[PDB]
Amino acid sequence: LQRARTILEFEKMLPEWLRSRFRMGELCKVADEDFRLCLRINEVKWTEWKTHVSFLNEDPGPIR
Amino acid sequence: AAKMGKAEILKYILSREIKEKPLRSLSRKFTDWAYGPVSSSLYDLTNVDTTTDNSVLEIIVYNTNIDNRHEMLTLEPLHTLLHTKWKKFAKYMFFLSFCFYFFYNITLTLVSYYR
Amino acid sequence: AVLIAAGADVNAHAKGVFFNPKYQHEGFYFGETPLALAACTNQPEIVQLLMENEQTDITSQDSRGNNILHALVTVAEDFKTQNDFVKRMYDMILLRSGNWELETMRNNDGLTPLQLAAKMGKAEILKYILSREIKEKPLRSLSRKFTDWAYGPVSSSLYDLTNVDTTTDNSVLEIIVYNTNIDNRHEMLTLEPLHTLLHTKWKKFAKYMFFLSFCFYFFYNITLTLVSYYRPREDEDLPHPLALTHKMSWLQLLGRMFVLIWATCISVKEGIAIFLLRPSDLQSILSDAWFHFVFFVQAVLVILSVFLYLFAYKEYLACLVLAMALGWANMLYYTRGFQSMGMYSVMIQKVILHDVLKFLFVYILFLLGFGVALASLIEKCSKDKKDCSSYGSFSDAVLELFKLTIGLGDLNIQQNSTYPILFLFLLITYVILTFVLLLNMLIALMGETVENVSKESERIWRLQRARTILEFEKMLPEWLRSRFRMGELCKVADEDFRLCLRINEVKWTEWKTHVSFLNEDPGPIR
Amino acid sequence: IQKVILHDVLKFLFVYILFLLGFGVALASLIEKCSKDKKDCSSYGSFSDAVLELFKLTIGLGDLNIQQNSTYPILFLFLLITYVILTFVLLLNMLIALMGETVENVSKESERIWR
Ligand SMILES: CCCCCCCC/C=C/CCCCCCCC(=O)O[C@@H](COC(=O)CCCCCCCCCCCCCCC)COP(=O)([O-])OCC[N+](C)(C)C
Ligand SMILES: CCCCCCCC/C=C/CCCCCCCC(=O)O[C@@H](COC(=O)CCCCCCCCCCCCCCC)COP(=O)([O-])OCC[N+](C)(C)C
Ligand SMILES: CCCCCCCC/C=C/CCCCCCCC(=O)O[C@@H](COC(=O)CCCCCCCCCCCCCCC)COP(=O)([O-])OCC[N+](C)(C)C
Ligand SMILES: CCCCCCCC/C=C/CCCCCCCC(=O)O[C@@H](COC(=O)CCCCCCCCCCCCCCC)COP(=O)([O-])OCC[N+](C)(C)C
Ligand SMILES: CCCCCCCC/C=C/CCCCCCCC(=O)O[C@@H](COC(=O)CCCCCCCCCCCCCCC)COP(=O)([O-])OCC[N+](C)(C)C
Ligand SMILES: CCCCCCCC/C=C\CCCCCCCC(=O)O[C@@H](COC(=O)CCCCCCCCCCCCCCC)COP(=O)([O-])OCC[N+](C)(C)C
Ligand SMILES: CCCCCCCC/C=C\CCCCCCCC(=O)O[C@@H](COC(=O)CCCCCCCCCCCCCCC)COP(=O)([O-])OCC[N+](C)(C)C
Ligand SMILES: CCCCCCCC/C=C\CCCCCCCC(=O)O[C@@H](COC(=O)CCCCCCCCCCCCCCC)COP(=O)([O-])OCC[N+](C)(C)C
Ligand SMILES: CCCCCCCC/C=C\CCCCCCCC(=O)O[C@@H](COC(=O)CCCCCCCCCCCCCCC)COP(=O)([O-])OCC[N+](C)(C)C
Ligand SMILES: CCCCCCCC/C=C\CCCCCCCC(=O)O[C@@H](COC(=O)CCCCCCCCCCCCCCC)COP(=O)([O-])OCC[N+](C)(C)C
Ligand SMILES: CCCCCCCC/C=C\CCCCCCCC(=O)O[C@@H](COC(=O)CCCCCCCCCCCCCCC)COP(=O)([O-])OCC[N+](C)(C)C
Ligand SMILES: CCCCCCCC/C=C\CCCCCCCC(=O)O[C@@H](COC(=O)CCCCCCCCCCCCCCC)COP(=O)([O-])OCC[N+](C)(C)C
Repeated sequence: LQRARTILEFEKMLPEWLRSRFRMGELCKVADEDFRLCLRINEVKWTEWKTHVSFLNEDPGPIR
Repeated sequence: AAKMGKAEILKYILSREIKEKPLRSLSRKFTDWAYGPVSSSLYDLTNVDTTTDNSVLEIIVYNTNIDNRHEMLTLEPLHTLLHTKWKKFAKYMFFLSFCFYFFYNITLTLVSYYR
Repeated sequence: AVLIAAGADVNAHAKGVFFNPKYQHEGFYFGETPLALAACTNQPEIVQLLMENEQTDITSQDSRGNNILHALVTVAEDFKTQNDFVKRMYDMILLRSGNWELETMRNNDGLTPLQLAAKMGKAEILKYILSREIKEKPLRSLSRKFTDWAYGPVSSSLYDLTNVDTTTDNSVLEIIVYNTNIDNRHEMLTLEPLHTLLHTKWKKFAKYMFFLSFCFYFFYNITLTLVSYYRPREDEDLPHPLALTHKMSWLQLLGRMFVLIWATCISVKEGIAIFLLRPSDLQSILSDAWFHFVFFVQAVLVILSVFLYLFAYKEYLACLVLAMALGWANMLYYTRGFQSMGMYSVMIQKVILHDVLKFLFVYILFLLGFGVALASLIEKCSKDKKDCSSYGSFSDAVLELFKLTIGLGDLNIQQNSTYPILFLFLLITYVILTFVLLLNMLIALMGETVENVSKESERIWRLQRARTILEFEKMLPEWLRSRFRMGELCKVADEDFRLCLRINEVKWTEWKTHVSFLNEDPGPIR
Repeated sequence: IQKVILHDVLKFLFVYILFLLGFGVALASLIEKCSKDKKDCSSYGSFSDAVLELFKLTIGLGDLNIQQNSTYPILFLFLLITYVILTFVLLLNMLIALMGETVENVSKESERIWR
């Protein structure tokens, strides 16, 4: 909690053309005509098995 | 929910996923790809990142009325978001603040001892 | 079942980048075959449906050289994050094959599935393999545990020592001890064919070679102390005893030539062991090879004290005194021979890393911070013409604050200060920050470190003694090594001899009728 | 009292005598002959005097004088500060922490041993 205050103080200090360069996430087409600028987190789960419905990409690799 | 400090409702909203097909636009968590145990996912950063004003990350950090403000930064779209800010631009601005202030106390000690 | 009966290939490999990644968060490595996918994803019905088909090649090897049994060892995890099915899939496939062909293949690194489980550090699979027992009569040759005789509660058993003892190269006992990448290397030496095997090596030849190393090194520090304390204290009496400076037929000349012979035999021997073991981790040298550097430094300073004496530089006392002080602090290595004094040296090594180094960083900040602010306040000492104050310089005000912490000397506040009240305010604030706060918080923080590592200090000690035993075993020649061999040949099955080890035990809670033994007569033979 | 002497005091007194006699020779072997001042130039002249001056520094009696008759005045300070860290900071504070374990175990049994 003490280090999180120090990070947000330095982010209000730097100018605008630095702030656009240091931006997180990328635009992802989520649904029909919707773009929401999401963040990506990977994980591994072993205990619960199921058949996979409701995904976005069929090809599971990293694109390019 | 961030201003009053409600932990269990804020955990539900920030990672909400609807599997049922006609109502999938209401989610904030989306499975990008999955193959066996390994899977990937996307977390929506629309009104939680600090790009706008009165963001959810800003309300939790600068809040003095609540007491569990340190248990609310372990939530999964907020823990990774503070780690990425430190790795790109905040661990270098913090090191430059240490060198300008350590050089400041040397040049104040030496001009007061070799007076 | 529809696709296999229609004529699909059941041997196709997936050789892609996604199916064989470079980082573990980008893909999923499973063994590249459709037999290995159905077993690594907990599907017992499709595995049984694939092995009955006569086209399924069950001994295939993928691009890494792995087979079906190497792939199950790679994707195994603990009990907490994965239930048990890797251990149950390892048993189903082996009992269906029915021979030793899968257990003895070698991949491109040159490792069997038994050796690979020790290299990567998989605890639950290695416990299953080293004590595996099949009661069913036609498949009893696949076991590594055999019941020799049993009568009531008392029974005996044999553990196979084929590829786990150190008779061959890259043994399972050698991989566990010399492994630095894993972290649970001290929980893997409590397994039942490995715990008894390290106890037998200590009882026959390792507790006597360890005692002879203590007597040759304790006699070495006596004959270095006495030749450096009873030195001739005259520059006109120039010849030192070492290096044989003057041939005078001096009585007790064997004492100061024993130093030169034994100091080079350490610096050559310890130079090799640093050359072979090449680490990059800072954590590795403070946990495995600390006592190889400090025996090498102590032997260099004795040799370097000889060349600077024959060149007559009057610097040799600064290298002999650093050899006596370092030499008697190295005697704390020989405490691992005892359980009581061995666990006590583990707790010293944890307190210095976790509690002392944090204390010594904050204390030097306060001692040098208040040392300038008291030395910059004292006026020039010429009005009393001699010795008006003890805080005249920075190098004197630091010394007077070091003596106030340990409690020596006297406290005089009538200095030559121009501000006598401000001098008391900075001196009392130093006493509160160090005598009250820091030196009492150090005792409270050591109460946490002791309370955590006391549940682990025994198993860290047995890992340290297991390294010492395997170093003495590589040193003795071949005709000693055949005499000190463990176990005996036991006819296990039809034309099979495996050189097993015997362990007795008593079990009361589970009763059964005894089938599948080796000897009918339960006594010790002869 | 009978449990602390067996488990904690005898282990402390074995490591402490190793350091007190180990650094006692290395400080007594560094002091030059005391004839140039003709009387009482140093207190570390012999092995039996350098041991006594290190015993008095642990319990906290007397005074600390570093202007001895040493030929190497910086090496004399390096071996004297290293003795203070190993005994005053490390060993005498680890003894109090290890007695906290022995008391916490035998206090559940000290009544039945008494009867
Ligand atoms: C004795 C005097 C000479 C010492 C050698 C030379 C000194 C340099 C030191 C070198 C060794 C440093 C530690 C070695 C191993 C690293 C990890 C570790 O265990 O450290 C631990 C604490 O350690 C600290 O917090 C040290 C911080 C202060 C360092 C400077 C003070 C030294 C005293 C000299 C005065 C000022 C010196 C001025 C320079 C600034 C990390 O905490 P942990 O989480 O509990 O450990 C878990 C292990 N893990 C992190 C790997 C997971
Ligand atoms: C386990 C421990 C291992 C490591 C311990 C190793 C060191 C431990 C021990 C250290 C003892 C050091 C004191 C003696 C040094 C010799 C004198 C000297 O060089 O001072 C000179 C410069 O000094 C100045 O003129 C002013 C000082 C400015 C810098 C100090 C600021 C403190 C910041 C600190 C915060 C950063 C550190 C944070 C923590 C890292 C002046 O000398 P003098 O006063 O003119 O003396 C003349 C003597 N005479 C009068 C008789 C002729
Ligand atoms: C006070 C001064 C005079 C003392 C008498 C003469 C001295 C000789 C000593 C004799 C008595 C020894 C112990 C008596 C009972 C044995 C078991 C025991 O409890 O010891 C315990 C610790 O004990 C140690 O670790 C001692 C190790 C250092 C001994 C030398 C230092 C003595 C100080 C003199 C300076 C150097 C002397 C130079 C000689 C080298 C064993 O640890 P434990 O597991 O917690 O105990 C469980 C009991 N059990 C093991 C049976 C299961
Ligand atoms: C609870 C405790 C019970 C047990 C405690 C019992 C003992 C505790 C107390 C002990 C006090 C001992 C000091 C006084 C002894 C008398 C002097 C003497 O004999 O020294 C002689 C030999 O000494 C030498 O010449 C060099 C020493 C070599 C051996 C020491 C190496 C240290 C290794 C140690 C590591 C191994 C041990 C590890 C741990 C066991 C020389 O004497 P001197 O210097 O010429 O003196 C002249 C005096 N005069 C100048 C005034 C005339
Ligand atoms: C509770 C306390 C604990 C903390 C203590 C911390 C230490 C604090 C120390 C406080 C007192 C030291 C300063 C006093 C000044 C003396 C005067 C002097 O000669 O200055 C000298 C200082 O030279 C040095 O720097 C000292 C050398 C040792 C440095 C620290 C030891 C390293 C420990 C690592 C071992 C780790 C062991 C591993 C264990 C894990 C320089 O000489 P000068 O500049 O020319 O001065 C002129 C004087 N004259 C005219 C007479 C020549
Ligand atoms: C890749 C990303 C890195 C780029 C990002 C940097 C771009 C930024 C551009 C502009 C930012 C605005 C600058 C404000 C200036 C005010 C000064 C001041 O008061 O102290 C400030 C200095 O701490 C800093 O702000 C350091 C950041 C860089 C300073 C300016 C660049 C000079 C570089 C020169 C090159 C030198 C050599 C270079 C060697 C190669 C902050 O003080 P504080 O400590 O925060 O306050 C006290 C703490 N408290 C909050 C608890 C009270
Ligand atoms: C029943 C079973 C017993 C038989 C087995 C013995 C046969 C063995 C035959 C040959 C082994 C090879 C000898 C190597 C010599 C090198 C010397 C050296 O450097 O130090 C070595 C001495 O430690 C030993 O190796 C002791 C073993 C016996 C030494 C030789 C026999 C002399 C006996 C004379 C009779 C005397 C009087 C006899 C009284 C009756 C090892 O040094 P270290 O301490 O290991 O290294 C430092 C620790 N470190 C690893 C952390 C860095
Ligand atoms: C190269 C310089 C070394 C000298 C120290 C310099 C101080 C600064 C440097 C490094 C900082 C010291 C931190 C120690 C980190 C390891 C802890 C440890 O070893 O614990 C040990 C306790 O024995 C001791 O180490 C306590 C005694 C302190 C060192 C002796 C000082 C000698 C006098 C100084 C004058 C001579 C000057 C010499 C030339 C400068 C036992 O722990 P362990 O459980 O056995 O762990 C080892 C694991 N292993 C067995 C598998 C290997
Ligand atoms: C002593 C202190 C005095 C002061 C010192 C000052 C410095 C002090 C520094 C550190 C203090 C620590 C002291 C160092 C002790 C090291 C020795 C050791 O490890 O003992 C061990 C063995 O050792 C024996 O007891 C062997 C038997 C002795 C007779 C050997 C005859 C010669 C070999 C014949 C040559 C053949 C032919 C030769 C030609 C080739 C103890 O073993 P154990 O615990 O009883 O075993 C129980 C096993 N258990 C643990 C599983 C339950
Ligand atoms: C009054 C006793 C004083 C010491 C006797 C000294 C002379 C004796 C001469 C011959 C007797 C040989 C048989 C003794 C075997 C055990 C000794 C013992 O009980 O010490 C105990 C404490 O001691 C230590 O751990 C500190 C090390 C120094 C003292 C031990 C020396 C014995 C080594 C023998 C050869 C070196 C000969 C050196 C020549 C000078 C040992 O602890 P432990 O109980 O074994 O812990 C493991 C056992 N456990 C699993 C059951 C827990
Ligand atoms: C957030 C907004 C902030 C805005 C304002 C920021 C600016 C800051 C403003 C003012 C700064 C403070 C005063 C500095 C200037 C005067 C210094 C001075 O004269 O020394 C005085 C002492 O000095 C002290 O009393 C110690 C200073 C610390 C303050 C004590 C509070 C701690 C409470 C702890 C409770 C204990 C309290 C009592 C402790 C003593 C007196 O010294 P003297 O020697 O007698 O005078 C010389 C005359 N003679 C030579 C003839 C004798
Ligand atoms: C793995 C591969 C290894 C290979 C290499 C192995 C070989 C080893 C190589 C070299 C060994 C070290 C040097 C010995 C030879 C010179 C001795 C000497 O001159 O004394 C020097 C001090 O001596 C020291 O500084 C203390 C020695 C310990 C090293 C400090 C590191 C601890 C870090 C703790 C941080 C604090 C560091 C600062 C602590 C002071 C200076 O003494 P002097 O009195 O000023 O000189 C006389 C002049 N006068 C009389 C006019 C004054």
